[PDB]
Amino acid sequence: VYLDRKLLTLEDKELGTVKKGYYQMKKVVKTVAVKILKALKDELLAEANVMQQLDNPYIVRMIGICEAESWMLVMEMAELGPLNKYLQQNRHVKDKNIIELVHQVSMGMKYLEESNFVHRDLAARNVLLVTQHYAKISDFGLSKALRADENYYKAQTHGKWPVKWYAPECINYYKFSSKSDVWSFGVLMWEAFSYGQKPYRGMKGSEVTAMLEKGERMGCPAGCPREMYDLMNLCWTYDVENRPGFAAVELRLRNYYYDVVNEGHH
Ligand SMILES: C[C@H](N)CNc1cnc(C(N)=O)c(-c2cc3ccccc3[nH]2)n1
Repeated sequence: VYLDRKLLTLEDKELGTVKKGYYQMKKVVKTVAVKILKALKDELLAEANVMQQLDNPYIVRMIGICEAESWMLVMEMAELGPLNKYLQQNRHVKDKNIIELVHQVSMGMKYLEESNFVHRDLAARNVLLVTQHYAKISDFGLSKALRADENYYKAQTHGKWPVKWYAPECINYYKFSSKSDVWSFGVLMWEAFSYGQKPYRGMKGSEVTAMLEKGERMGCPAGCPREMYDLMNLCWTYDVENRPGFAAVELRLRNYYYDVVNEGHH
């Protein structure tokens, strides 16, 4: 897990801090994305501690950590960057391609759920593209390994939270589970089918909580298939017990994606 600073070459430019670099492996040279930490040390180490336990094709892999000028978390590079920014710049991306990418995110989330980790920041800015047809989930800084005896994480205080992606129980009871990640996944789907537009446009967090308590939900994005909007609405089931888990979500997306692939061949 501990990398050698001499084997890392960083580029001056800023991706997001997040910088591009190259790391000398056993033989090949690997292009990497590096989170630079310019309490804060413990936070980066806890993110690294989560990433080291994960191994899935739809999750960003951690190469390791390095303590040099600053603490650094070295990851595989997802060359095309965040999904929301990619879709904002590529409005030609087809609905079939969007379904493909959100289905890949659901496969990564089905694995995270099976692994009993809660992501707690699942949003389109935290889905990175390796290619136009390959998405990976990133940004595990708020993530938690669930206790062996519970299916949720209880936050102690309401911090600097991405409220627009949070389920009502996160806001009302501070409870985070794989089902609250499903609610966030519904918002991510809405962002993806909206080509990276921000959700709940022009609304404050308190207005969003009020809207959702009234049983109101964001409308269908232009050109979004009805089956995908119905799945977003299912993710936005108010009551946690009746909301689907990722196995049910991934299955729905998988079958729909096969239907669209079939329609494409016809
Ligand atoms: C906004 C993001 N949620 C910030 N965090 C991360 C994490 N990991 C990466 C990576 N592992 O490629 C990137 C990343 C950002 C980026 C931007 C342009 C091109 C490639 C890029 N890679 N950004």
